[PDB]
Amino acid sequence: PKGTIYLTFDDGPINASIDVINVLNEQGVKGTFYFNAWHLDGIGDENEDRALEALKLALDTGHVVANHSYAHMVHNCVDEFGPTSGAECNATGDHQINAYQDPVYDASTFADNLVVFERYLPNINSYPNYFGEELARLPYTNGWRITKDFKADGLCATSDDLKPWEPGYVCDLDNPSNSVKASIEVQNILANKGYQTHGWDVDWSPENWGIPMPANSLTEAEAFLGYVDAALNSCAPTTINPINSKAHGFPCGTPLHADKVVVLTHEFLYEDGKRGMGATQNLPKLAKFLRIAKEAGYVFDTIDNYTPVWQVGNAYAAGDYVTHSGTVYKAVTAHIAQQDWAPSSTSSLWTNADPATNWTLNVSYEAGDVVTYQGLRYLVNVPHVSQADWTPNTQNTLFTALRSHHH
Ligand SMILES: CC(=O)N[C@H]1[C@H](O[C@H]2[C@H](O)[C@@H](N)[C@H](O)O[C@@H]2CO)O[C@H](CO)[C@@H](O)[C@@H]1O
Ligand code: NA
Ligand SMILES: [Zn+2]
Repeated sequence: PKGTIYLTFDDGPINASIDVINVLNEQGVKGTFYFNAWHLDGIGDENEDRALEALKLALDTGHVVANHSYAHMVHNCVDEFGPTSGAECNATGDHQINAYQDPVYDASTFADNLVVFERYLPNINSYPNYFGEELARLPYTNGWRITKDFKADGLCATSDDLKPWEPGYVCDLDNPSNSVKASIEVQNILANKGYQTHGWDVDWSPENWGIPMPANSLTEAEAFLGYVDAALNSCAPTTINPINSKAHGFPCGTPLHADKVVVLTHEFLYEDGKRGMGATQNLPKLAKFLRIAKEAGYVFDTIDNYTPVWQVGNAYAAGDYVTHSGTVYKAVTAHIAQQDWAPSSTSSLWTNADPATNWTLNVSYEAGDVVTYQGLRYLVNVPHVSQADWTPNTQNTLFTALRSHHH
């Protein structure tokens, strides 16, 4: 194969998710679904009476369910969040304005999302393809938290004033909006809870979200495969338009991203309704795209395999990344994996390479890294691999507390 496509769908579960899933299942393709549980509660202002049926269908036919927050940060679009807020915000179109405010509360709505999933589907954690606690994507934001050395933030994704498609909109990369700054902190909070977050390379979408009837203006399947081709190994998260879709700081050429294209789309574009004739026009586009992409040599996979799962018998070069029991590790030395030598907090073959910033065991720390431990921040003074006896509060040579006189 020439590469791997990760088809990802945002903002379900809604009635239209069932039609999208039915298209995928007809060709055996598995997608990753970034869900918002407010649709299960019936307050997300979509056709969503079949939301629970859509959630069950995704899980029952092998698609990966991931965490997109409870209500897509719409509490930040209105004065008081309630059952009608999704409709109120749809009437203004103001979703991107002040979309992130208090990052601790905003991050907490990812945790709320899981509480609601597990209420509506009590056996959801018996599904191996339920990744709600481990994989996330931030509303509006092409931001990434993959490894300790693979992060990116959408520095123009959300605004304090104008929508990014309005003519007077200005983004200053050196002084981002307060909403952007808050979304960066949200990324960091999730990473410390063990999430990875994934953005996207290409977006099957209207040119910009100010276009009326945005389901009517979707790229044809053949032209869209051309966009996927152009994104392969070209650092598309940094070059994508419009400016609010860019992932600034994305590490071009990073090995984990080689030969991969993450595709974003939204199931609500595949419905005949308020956004246009999306079912009539775009479900055939999606079906055709699956066929022509496979014919061109792409394979489809889900985001849980984007960072490959550690496997007995695999061959790892020094520096290769895996996940093991949901934690990211980096190989210390080239080796062939054996069943009794899995990655761990004490393994000599691996170090923990989670994108988290709390102090953690068995991390390869570099001078200048900042860790949090027992509620205090410390600078790493000298590179080392952390271990249980070298906690920051006990090692003045390795760490300097940001409140110490040694700083
Ligand atoms: C116009 C429209 O359909 N808006 C919906 C909104 O879409 C947002 C996407 O989720 C983001 N990925 C993108 O960056 O910005 C668009 C536009 O705001 O999503 C919300 C939540 O599902 C929905 O309520 C809006 O109708
Ligand atoms: Na994790
Ligand atoms: Zn979304």
